[PDB]
Amino acid sequence: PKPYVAINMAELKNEPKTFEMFASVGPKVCMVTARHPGFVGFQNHIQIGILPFGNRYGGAKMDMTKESSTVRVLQYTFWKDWKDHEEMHRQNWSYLFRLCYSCASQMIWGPWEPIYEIIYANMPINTEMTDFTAVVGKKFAEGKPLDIPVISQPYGKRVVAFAEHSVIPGKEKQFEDAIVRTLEMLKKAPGFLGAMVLKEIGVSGIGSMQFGAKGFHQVLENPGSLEPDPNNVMYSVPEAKNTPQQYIVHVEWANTDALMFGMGRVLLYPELRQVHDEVLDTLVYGPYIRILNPMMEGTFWREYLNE
Amino acid sequence: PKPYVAINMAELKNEPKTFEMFASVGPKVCMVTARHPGFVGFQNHIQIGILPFGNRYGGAKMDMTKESSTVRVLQYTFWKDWKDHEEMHRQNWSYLFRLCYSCASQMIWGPWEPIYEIIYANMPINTEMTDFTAVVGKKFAEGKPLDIPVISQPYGKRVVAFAEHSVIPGKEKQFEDAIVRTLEMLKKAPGFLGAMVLKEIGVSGIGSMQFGAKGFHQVLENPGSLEPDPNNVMYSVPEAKNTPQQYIVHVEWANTDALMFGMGRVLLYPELRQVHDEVLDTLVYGPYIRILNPMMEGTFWREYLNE
Amino acid sequence: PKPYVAINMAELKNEPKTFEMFASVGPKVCMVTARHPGFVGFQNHIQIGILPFGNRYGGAKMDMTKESSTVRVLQYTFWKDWKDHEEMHRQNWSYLFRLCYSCASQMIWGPWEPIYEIIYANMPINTEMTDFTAVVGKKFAEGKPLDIPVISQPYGKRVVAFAEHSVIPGKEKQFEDAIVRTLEMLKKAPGFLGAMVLKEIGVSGIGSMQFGAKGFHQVLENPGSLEPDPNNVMYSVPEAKNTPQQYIVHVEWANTDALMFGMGRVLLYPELRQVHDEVLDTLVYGPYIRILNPMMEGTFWREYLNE
Amino acid sequence: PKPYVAINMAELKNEPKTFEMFASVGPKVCMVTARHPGFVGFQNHIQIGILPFGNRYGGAKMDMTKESSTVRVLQYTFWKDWKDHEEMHRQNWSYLFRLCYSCASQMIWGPWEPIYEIIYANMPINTEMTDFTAVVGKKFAEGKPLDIPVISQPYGKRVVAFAEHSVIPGKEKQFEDAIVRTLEMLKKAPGFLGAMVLKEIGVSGIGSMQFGAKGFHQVLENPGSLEPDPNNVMYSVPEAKNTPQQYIVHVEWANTDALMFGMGRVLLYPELRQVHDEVLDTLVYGPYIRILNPMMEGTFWREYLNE
Ligand SMILES: [Fe+3]
Ligand SMILES: [Fe+3]
Ligand SMILES: [Fe+3]
Ligand SMILES: [Fe+3]
Repeated sequence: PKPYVAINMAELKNEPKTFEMFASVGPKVCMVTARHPGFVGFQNHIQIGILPFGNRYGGAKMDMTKESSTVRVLQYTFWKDWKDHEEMHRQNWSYLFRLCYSCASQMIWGPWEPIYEIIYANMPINTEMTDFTAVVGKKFAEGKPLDIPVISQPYGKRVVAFAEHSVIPGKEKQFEDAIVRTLEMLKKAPGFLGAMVLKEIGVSGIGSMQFGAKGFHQVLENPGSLEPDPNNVMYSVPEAKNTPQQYIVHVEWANTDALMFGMGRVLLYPELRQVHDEVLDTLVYGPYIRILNPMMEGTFWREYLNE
Repeated sequence: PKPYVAINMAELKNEPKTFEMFASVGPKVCMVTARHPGFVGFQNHIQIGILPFGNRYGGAKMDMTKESSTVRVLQYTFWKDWKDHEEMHRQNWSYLFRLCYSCASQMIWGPWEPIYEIIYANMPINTEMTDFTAVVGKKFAEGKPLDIPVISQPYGKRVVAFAEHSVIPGKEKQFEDAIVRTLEMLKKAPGFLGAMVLKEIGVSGIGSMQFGAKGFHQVLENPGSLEPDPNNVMYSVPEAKNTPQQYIVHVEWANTDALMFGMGRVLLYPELRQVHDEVLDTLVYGPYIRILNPMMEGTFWREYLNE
Repeated sequence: PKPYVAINMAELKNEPKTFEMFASVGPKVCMVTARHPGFVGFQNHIQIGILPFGNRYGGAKMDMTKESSTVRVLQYTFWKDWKDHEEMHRQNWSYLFRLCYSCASQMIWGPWEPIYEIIYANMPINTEMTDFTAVVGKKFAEGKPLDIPVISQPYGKRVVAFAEHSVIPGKEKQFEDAIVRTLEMLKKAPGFLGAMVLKEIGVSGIGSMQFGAKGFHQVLENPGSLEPDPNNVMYSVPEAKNTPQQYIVHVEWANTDALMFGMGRVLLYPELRQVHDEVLDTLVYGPYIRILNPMMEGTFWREYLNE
Repeated sequence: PKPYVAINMAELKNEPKTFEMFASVGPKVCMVTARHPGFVGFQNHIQIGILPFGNRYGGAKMDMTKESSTVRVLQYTFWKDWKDHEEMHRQNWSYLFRLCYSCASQMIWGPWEPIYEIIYANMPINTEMTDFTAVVGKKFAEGKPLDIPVISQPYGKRVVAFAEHSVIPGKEKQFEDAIVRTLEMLKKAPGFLGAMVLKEIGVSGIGSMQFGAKGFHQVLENPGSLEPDPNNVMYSVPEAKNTPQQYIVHVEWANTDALMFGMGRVLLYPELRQVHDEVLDTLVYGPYIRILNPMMEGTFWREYLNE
């Protein structure tokens, strides 16, 4: 079934020490998150660049990693029910806060953790290049050759277009209808590895370290080994939902060229351009497209998805 | 009277070519904006850093200019009526678009131009250190020594704390009441040069280059000398107003030390801390504090303000 | 169905500034071209070298990119009707001229834009290495395993042999019959990714910036933002068709070795050599074979082709 | 059928001279070992690193080859009957001792050669990337598409997780039952190339150069060309079997990322974590996971296995 998605976003210094801590602390946080039975997996990204759209963002390029002073992370965790995410944070707060806090020395902005519902998904299981023979054999054995997926390689071996949109109030239905039509056509592009549309339902105050006054002082004053009061979060997830309504259009690609020209198909192929124009007409903000590397992930989230 | 404020926000490459552009094109844009009789002035900032709040943002510091790969700009323009801003953009579109487009090669994100109403202002006219003798003389001559302001030096000779907040729906009144009480007490801190609270009323689609499909294609396809259709903006300013409600608390300081310890007075002076706690209890997001240098400005906006 | 092909040809300085231009302005031109409903896609090439034919062109090699002072581009655009190309240029002239002019500082020769009909095509859809599993699955599911194509990777991941020929007047039929027989045999060579034969039908004056006196002066005098009179083209497409008749034999290969020995099969395999000799007997000029890299492309042109 | 496994373990200096003698002497030893008809193949590994488990072993990493002063080898030989291994050593003692002894100048610890029974195996034949087409063709021809394996590339083109465990006396059955359930679920992880569980049955004294007094002196005094008395081994294989019972859980993976996250599936996927917890409850020691490169191998051992 479709899980809910929490996306933890932060910006940190782009230096070895940051990546070292990703390596020590990242796995620990994931292991703690997996204590909750509603956790169905995760997909953690580093932003490697920004789509320049010709020279609309002429200062950007798809891979800015060598020049950038910062690194942005977008950590997706997948949940049977979004409430599971909220419960997991609270039940495991002692561990999670202390692990999370340890990132402090490297932090510039964040964390900020909106929660999303998936309103459309066409996402395959991941497979390594070694797996495809057995996958093919099994699907033919089952008489289901249509269920043979593209090869979407895990652990940093493909790229993601993370396309931010906000929509004019009243035009949400038009946006949703048009974007699905667009993605249904986009799947013809070479190197297309899947797409999903995430619709924001709220924000996790606890995941964003956004407390009332009491918790704020506890965070600022923390030596690293004392929890802020997790009950001092002043708002529920839905209370923080944005209007204009925000969406992420998440599309995966074999490589950055396939991403650039593939995403470009909505601009270059007249038939698809006419359809995508209906999306553009609904926007307050966007599309702004971040190029992401899905480096660390729990690929079994797609197994839950495709049940 | 209180003007409305448009704040054009963008992120560009941090290199000499960007600053050279600022120098050529910036004055031109400012001169075009001044064609409209509702324009009452401007104050343009570059972000120099981020308040680390101890080590809450341990990777940040108040001056990151030597290390940062990007530069963020926040260009305030002040208007008798916010509709004047919208009219100015449309009446001068051929000049403004072509001037603003020229920044393309350096752009990473933006432009994004929210519009604000000022709900509280305690902001003096600017004066250079050469001016104070005459100011004092004139105020005593008029029998108004209470109207002698602090010396708030123009053109990059002071600093700004730009404090972002978003508020839980239903708590806007509590936020506004408490933040005013806070700023009324904060003005006792050494080196305090004034404060104002900006409340978002919407976003200028035209100023943010956010059009429907037609204009989007015109922007992407532009050689630099052809206007997108300014009538292709699909939303009015108020239609883009965010909920949760966004505010900027803008506070000016003699220098970054006065800023750090002065803003810190809300955390360190028990009496003020109790008051500021009432602000904290209302937040969905923030406070996140950007440190800005007001480099280029039309100081007469404060003359309009203090009429 | 078979589209018509316009091929815009130019020679430019081989330096970073040229490639930077390609990156900014290229996408813009492609997006403008896609405004016309007769546009079915594009395939843009840089020449990387020349086939030396042993030492017939002993000064050449298949990859001369490191040593060459110039770069030649051959930009294919595909059209339902060749008249669509002509209409598109005129309907979008203000954008296209200003975009294309911007390449001026780098130009040495061109542009020159002949138009071709496709008289033979055996060209597959492009696929990335990630796609083949799903392609295979779908073709078997449909009971069409014969329709499984070779893997022709898009975006610079294969090479093109661009073979120029001109034919003795009266021998066009002999050339066309023989070249088709040749290509039907050539498809047996390892790494063969497809072939088509293009027959010139004329030249686009407007695409070649070839005007009467009025437009010539407008071009030479242009500051970059004023269109030459697009009605000042003095000849129709067919009026410029060359005699001796010109053809391009366009053959795609997995890599430059497969190209060299594959194209070489017409010289080394006695059975095929005898057939290809019939082609050779008809020539005024050629074969001269340019080695091209198809870097930027709208792969959906092959979807139109293979309908 | 399932062969028995002897694993010869040693630690040597990490320098070119060591690898040079691997190259000269290794093939010779294998050729001698292959004189015995019970020999069914071999798989020789170098340890490249250690799984850090987050920062549990924070000084380790999966590839420590550039920094390590030593190299550990784990040489698996496979036998129809473990007694065949013992007979082979004795029948070929003059060759084997003199060959093995030549490694002396590089040795730091070892050799030590435990013997194992295989209690669970899910291990495919190896294939190179060139082989898969014919394997697929043959399996479909035989009507056995289920028997198409993953591509497990030989000769250092995949990696091994070598997971050491010792079990609380009395909990062997619980361990064995739970580990099999774990591995049956683990096979779903991307890049999984197979797994087996080895249960120690004893230690080869002769393979470990562990003699009584007489042989010990002969080893220490050896010029290199005189055999110690092979009849001076004072214990039989089973007499050296350890309690707590030792197991190796041997799991093969496409690459070190697939290994890290795949092995990690037992910690990150709640369903599998619950199962693997039953393994963890039985342990005296472990899991300690060595990362191995299977460099030199006789792949036909898997042909014997899968008969
Ligand atoms: Fe979270
Ligand atoms: Fe504006
Ligand atoms: Fe053209
Ligand atoms: Fe042995």
